[PDB]
Amino acid sequence: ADAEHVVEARKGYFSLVALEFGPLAAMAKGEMPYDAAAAKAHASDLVTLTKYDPSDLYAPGTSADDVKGTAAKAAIWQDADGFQAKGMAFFEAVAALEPAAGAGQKELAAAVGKVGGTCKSCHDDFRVKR
Amino acid sequence: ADAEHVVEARKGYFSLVALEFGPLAAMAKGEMPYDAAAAKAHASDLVTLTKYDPSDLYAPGTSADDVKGTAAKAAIWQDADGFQAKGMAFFEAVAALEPAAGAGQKELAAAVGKVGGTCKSCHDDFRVKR
Ligand code: HEC
Ligand code: HEC
Repeated sequence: ADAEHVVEARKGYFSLVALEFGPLAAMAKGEMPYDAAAAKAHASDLVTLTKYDPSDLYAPGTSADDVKGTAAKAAIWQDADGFQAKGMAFFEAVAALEPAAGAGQKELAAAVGKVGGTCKSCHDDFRVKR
Repeated sequence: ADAEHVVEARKGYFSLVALEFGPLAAMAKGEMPYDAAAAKAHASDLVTLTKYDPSDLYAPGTSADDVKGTAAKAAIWQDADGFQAKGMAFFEAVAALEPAAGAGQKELAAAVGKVGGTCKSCHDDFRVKR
């Protein structure tokens, strides 16, 4: 598709991830009361998102070196193996997030912490900083 | 969280739907060669998107009457029954595209036609003509 379109989709993808992770983080932090049903609901939605195959999102020539409006580093394409590894770590942390969701604030907080680490670890090597 | 993030995720969700439907429509139009594997791949991602529960995308007070940058009509919330109806029509049509996607160009075109009808049916009633 056109580069602009791929970029819009890629950012949209992370917008959804952020939308569903947001209330889990809020609850882990104590900003928002713990609600096990709400927690499980967001958690399961996040699992669906990780099931989606994001290949089309990473069309060659759509890095920050190529088009504006994106924060995806060229590194993503030069290190396909490091990228799938950070993706896999995320997918696994999210899987663990499900059972934890309904077992208490302290457990959800622990699980959320692991997921959060995966967000950052990816950003660190593959997202431009500003 | 705030309207602006709900708005970006909703638009993001449709950007992904469009990204995956795009190659299916081009193949059906004869604008790109029929490739059964690729068709199957895009179809299956579309199925995964229809599984994502979109409830959080439709937070009250996020229609075009409320915030700028959205094309979602207040009608979505006024006619929740009819909206759900349009959504299911889309869900079902997408479910029928999967097996057809790799059965041939004519089969794929017919099925993509059905899906296409659902996109526009929902847009006619619930999306601002912008
Ligand atoms: C790598 C495999 C990543 C994982 C795991 C996470 N994110 Fe990330 N993200 C990644 C990239 C390459 C980008 C840039 C996208 C672009 O093209 O610019 C992002 C971006 C985001 C953003 C910004 C979205 C926007 O509107 O522009 C958010 C809010 C975001 N990411 C959040 C996020 C969270 C909450 C994660 C864990 C639950 C997470 N990401 C993981 C790469 C990767
Ligand atoms: C209702 C049940 C819909 C279905 C079925 C389809 N779409 Fe739609 N779409 C709908 C709404 C309410 C909106 C507005 C969202 C907003 O908040 O503005 C949209 C928007 C789009 C867009 C624009 C996305 C953007 O970046 O702003 C596209 C490209 C789009 N929709 C495509 C699309 C396709 C290809 C569909 C069928 C396969 C389809 N949509 C179905 C509502 C509904």
